[PDB]
Amino acid sequence: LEAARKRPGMYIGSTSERGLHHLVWEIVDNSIDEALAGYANQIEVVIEKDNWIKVTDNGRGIPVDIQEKMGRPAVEVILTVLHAGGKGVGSSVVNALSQDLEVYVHRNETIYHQAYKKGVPQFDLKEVGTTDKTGTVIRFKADGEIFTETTVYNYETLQQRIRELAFLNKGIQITLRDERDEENVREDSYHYEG
Ligand SMILES: C=C1CC[C@@H](O[C@H]2C[C@@](O)([C@H](C)NC(=O)c3[nH]c(C)c(Cl)c3Cl)[C@H](O)[C@@H](C)O2)[C@@H]2C=C[C@H](C)[C@H](C(=O)C3=C(O)[C@H](C(C)C)N([C@@H]4O[C@@H](C)[C@@H](OC(N)=O)[C@@H](OC(C)=O)[C@H]4OC)C3=O)[C@@H]12
Repeated sequence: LEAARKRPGMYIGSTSERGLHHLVWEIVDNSIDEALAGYANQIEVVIEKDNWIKVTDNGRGIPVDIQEKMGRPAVEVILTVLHAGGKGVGSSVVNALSQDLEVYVHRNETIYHQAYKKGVPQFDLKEVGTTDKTGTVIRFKADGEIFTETTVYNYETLQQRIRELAFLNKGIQITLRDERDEENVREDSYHYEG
């Protein structure tokens, strides 16, 4: 839990620009995972005001249904229990390494939401609207405490990895939007069929 917070290098490599951009990598790899299972074909990575990150896929939505073994909803589990769903480190490390984190699962024509602070859930999963679409949405502001030196994302850095991933995993459409400045909005959509 706090192991990722105490040993960040031992979990994301660097606590500099490399580690900051790596937070965006672990959340996107989660969407690529869902996409290679044949459920999502669209990923969107937005750099929002005050260097927040918003990752959106058109997947089935992280299961919201209670884990009959932990009692907590499945979405709360992957985001809170370290390394959950594997052995690529986990969306939970991106959680513990963020001062603020939000989750919006679109499933059962409804929006399930929950928010975290340094991994810690601020409240229990609540339903906050109805929806036509299915998928997951993650917003995070990397913790100012851990990422000493830089918290501002390099667009060209994100562009390069997104362009590569789109090409490796063909069929997937990954989009990058820079919204940090309302007056000049940047966008690059990557979709290779071959
Ligand atoms: C916690 C969950 C619920 C969610 C599930 O992942 C989803 C993800 C999925 O929604 C899809 C890829 N996600 C997205 O679309 C997505 N989109 C975005 C923007 C994001 Cl973020 C995501 Cl995600 C996919 O569609 C569905 C089918 O699966 C996870 C996948 C596999 C596991 C079976 C996992 C689970 O039930 C686990 C458990 O019961 C235990 C927990 C309760 C402790 N656990 C373990 O958690 C640790 C101790 C481990 O530790 C490691 N490996 O270091 C093991 O533990 C062990 C003992 O090895 C690991 O395996 C047992 C688990 O991983 C599952």
